Amino acid sequence: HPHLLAERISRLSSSLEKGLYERSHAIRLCLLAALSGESVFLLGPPGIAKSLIARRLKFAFQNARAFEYLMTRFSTPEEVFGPLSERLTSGYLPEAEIVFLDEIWKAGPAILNTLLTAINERQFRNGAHVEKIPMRLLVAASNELPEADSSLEALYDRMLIRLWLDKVQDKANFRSMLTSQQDENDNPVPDALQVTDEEYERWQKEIGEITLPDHVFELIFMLRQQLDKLPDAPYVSDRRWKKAIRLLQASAFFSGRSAVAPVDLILLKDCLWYDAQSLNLIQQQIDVLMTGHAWQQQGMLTRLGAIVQRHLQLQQQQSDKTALTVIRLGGIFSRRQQYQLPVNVTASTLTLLLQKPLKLHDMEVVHISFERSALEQWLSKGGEIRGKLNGIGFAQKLNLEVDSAQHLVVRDVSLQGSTLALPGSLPGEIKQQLEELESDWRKQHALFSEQQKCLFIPGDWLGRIEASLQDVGAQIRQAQQ
Amino acid sequence: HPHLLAERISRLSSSLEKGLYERSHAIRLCLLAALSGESVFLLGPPGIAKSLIARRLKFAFQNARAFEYLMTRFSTPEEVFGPLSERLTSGYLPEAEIVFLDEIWKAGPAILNTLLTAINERQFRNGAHVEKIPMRLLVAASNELPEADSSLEALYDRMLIRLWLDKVQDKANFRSMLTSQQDENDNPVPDALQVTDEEYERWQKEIGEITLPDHVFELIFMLRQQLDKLPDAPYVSDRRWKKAIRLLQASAFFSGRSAVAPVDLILLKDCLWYDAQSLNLIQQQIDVLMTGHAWQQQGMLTRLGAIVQRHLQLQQQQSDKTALTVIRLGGIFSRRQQYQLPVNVTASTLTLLLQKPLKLHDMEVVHISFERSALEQWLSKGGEIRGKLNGIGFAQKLNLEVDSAQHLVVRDVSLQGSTLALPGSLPGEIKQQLEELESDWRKQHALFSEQQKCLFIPGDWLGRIEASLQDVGAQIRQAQQ
Ligand SMILES: Nc1ncnc2c1ncn2[C@@H]1O[C@H](COP(=O)(O)OP(=O)(O)O)[C@@H](O)[C@H]1O
Repeated sequence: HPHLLAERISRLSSSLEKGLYERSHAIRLCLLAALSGESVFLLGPPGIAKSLIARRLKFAFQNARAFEYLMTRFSTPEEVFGPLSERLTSGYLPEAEIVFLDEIWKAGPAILNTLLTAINERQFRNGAHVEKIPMRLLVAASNELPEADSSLEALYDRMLIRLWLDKVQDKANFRSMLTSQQDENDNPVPDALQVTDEEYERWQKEIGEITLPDHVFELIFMLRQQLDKLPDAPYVSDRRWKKAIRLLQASAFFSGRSAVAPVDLILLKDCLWYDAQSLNLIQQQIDVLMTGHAWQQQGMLTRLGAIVQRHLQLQQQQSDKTALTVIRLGGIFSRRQQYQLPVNVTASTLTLLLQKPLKLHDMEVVHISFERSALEQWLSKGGEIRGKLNGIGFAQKLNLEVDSAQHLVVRDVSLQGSTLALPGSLPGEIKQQLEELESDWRKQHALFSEQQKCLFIPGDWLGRIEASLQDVGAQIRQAQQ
Repeated sequence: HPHLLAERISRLSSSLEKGLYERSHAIRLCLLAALSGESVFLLGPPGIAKSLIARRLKFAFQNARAFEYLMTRFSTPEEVFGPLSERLTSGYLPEAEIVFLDEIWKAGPAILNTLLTAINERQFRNGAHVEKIPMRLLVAASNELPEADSSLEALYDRMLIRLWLDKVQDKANFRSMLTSQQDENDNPVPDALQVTDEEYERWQKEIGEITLPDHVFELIFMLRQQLDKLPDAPYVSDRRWKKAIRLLQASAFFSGRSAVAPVDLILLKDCLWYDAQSLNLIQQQIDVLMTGHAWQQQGMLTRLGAIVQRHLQLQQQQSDKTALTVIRLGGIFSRRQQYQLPVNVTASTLTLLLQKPLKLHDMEVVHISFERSALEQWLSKGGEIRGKLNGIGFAQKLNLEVDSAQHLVVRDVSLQGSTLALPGSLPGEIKQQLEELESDWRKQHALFSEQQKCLFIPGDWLGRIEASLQDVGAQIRQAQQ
């Protein structure tokens, strides 16, 4: 039953995207906050699809009412909630579900005071007796930012999601967007994908029952302590941490999961900043946290580097056991041609060890790697050979010659000998530590290879999380060759 | 059938012009917006007849209702849409077609909030259920301009056409305007030029079916990115780009065309600016765009350079046939002055070839161009000469001296000689590639000589487009001499 819920949500948000290109993040975040009882805020220039998203999410329900209002500097509370006779609230806000308030940073003093009571209590001071407000989604958009010392900051600190919308930049997505024929006032949502009023009241209780894994708490508490030490980092109140969990628990609820997923921390990039200065700071700390401490990205880099350094140190010590013998070949040719090892070596960019280290190019080296396509030509036609040092840099020229006992002597600027050799086919101490680190990478990759189908995750984040996991796997499989 | 539609529209706008002088540009823009479902804004001092054009476009239909209301500082929404009893909207706005609202920049906050929902959704609330509004033309005149940080900018950013009206300036037009015997309250439009209600509903669906050519999309995306890089350029929202396509597609629909024509971009000069400061900036960027990349004006300039670069490559190979003999000018001077060829060369930025190429400024060169105004000064007064390389970059300094054989030796960093030469007075490969580019100019000129009969295009723009096409054609005919 929980597995079939992720399929119904994927089909509901698909019809909402039809008509607004490059706006999937501004629609999927509003649908999750509407089904969980959270708010959302938008910011940007007027004309980047900020009022249509408030009139589009109402079609996904069966008993929703829209309310598009524009707050002015001379607005009165009697024109927002309804004029009194006790207040005629026929189709306004106390009985509505999805309301829209544009330019909220300029309303009257009594208007903002009544909006704070309808959020923490979902009630209203309608005359004498109070009544509940079935508000499911609270969206607000504007253009500029409020003052640093004013009463408008009380509502900004209470809103959870802070969406950062902007104009389009891609050229391919602007072709069909410029000449679109889809109407924005029809009903693109089918009647089979709209939830009922009974399912909404039941889902509000099962969100709080999501367990909190111990591995997830290690990432939430670490991000809180990191922002406290940075002076340029914005301050986050205790209310924001409690309201953010309800958003992450609701994301895993509609994705076929029962616990808080570690990948759900990506949505925290729109719930910590407050201005344009802290926008690039929150997205930078999360990108390092998700690619450094989430699936133990940096935790394995500091462990694999010690294994490779220990492996290369043991290979340059036991080089006297395995040498390098070059076999001859028949045929009729002037220059004495040489043939490499047959099935013993098959790689193209193999590495060659050495006994006594030398100072080549005014620097030390512990291993020299050659090219298989370039080694076969020098051993047959002759000439000069080019090879890099320490696996980095360009293929510099070396003074490599042939030995009387069929070896590879490397000469330097002091006419010193250095017989090359190939590494044998892994010590027991290195293999014991390599299998334990490789098994930990498969366990972390198994968790990511099951929760990546989350609909509430942007597409640009999958290009960096997967690239950070494949980079470690491509390096750990090279030392075991 | 589509060809006969342009003749009926030309006769409809001609009857509406009778009675108003120097107002042809305002009537043509309001007629196209009325048949496409757009809006229009006027601005001017009281007395230039701003409310007469609203009562004039209603005679072009058969079932149209007028509404002329004066918005004041104490206006109420009940006196505009209709007083409630459920609202008595008998002949007002929810059931009207062409409405007029003068001095819209002073209404109450409840009036502006109801006008925003009657444009995007074409509906209006009536207590419980709602109803559609058969609005065909939205016009509103004023006198002053709104504030920079106010709530009145929400409606201004949604309007498309921004007309700039002014008092009369011509003396001949003012004499016949005061003594005009034509009545402004009669029906000058014949019964044969009035469209029916069935033809209007069918035309609103065929406008969205106009195809968007690939060459037209290159002009819209380039103009969008050009205004973003200029700080003084006004910001254009994404809503303005989408609403502008409906205006351009409607212009080509009533002109005998089935696709979007590049000449229709001239109407964008009154749909981007917002004040008197940005009025001269929008008309300047479009004038360069319509005379640069519209009919491939500059597009053939960057392609002709590749032919000249290939032509100069073959001329420098056979430069040993015709050298460059410099004659000695008459008069006894201290330094041996030199003089170029007389009538044989008259260009200001002529090019000079060379035999053996040299590595000047760490790069190769095949032709060096010198300025005629700067060559006569260096060869007569001495000093240092400055010349660019490959026709690009800045005029760098070169080590040019005089030769004993009356030539020009170019010295470099290795003290190497190089005798310069000039191209003489056409290969088969260059002629084949030149006829392909020259044929493209005739194809672009044939398109302009067929769609210039558009009535919605002003006459002053045709004087600069033809002058820009002849400049490109006059340059391509010079290399073939
Ligand atoms: N980025 C966008 N992609 C697709 N459509 C857009 C975009 N921005 C605006 N629109 C279209 O413009 C219309 C009006 O948008 P509007 O409500 O004025 O936006 P805002 O509320 O941000 O000013 C909408 O119907 C929407 O379809």
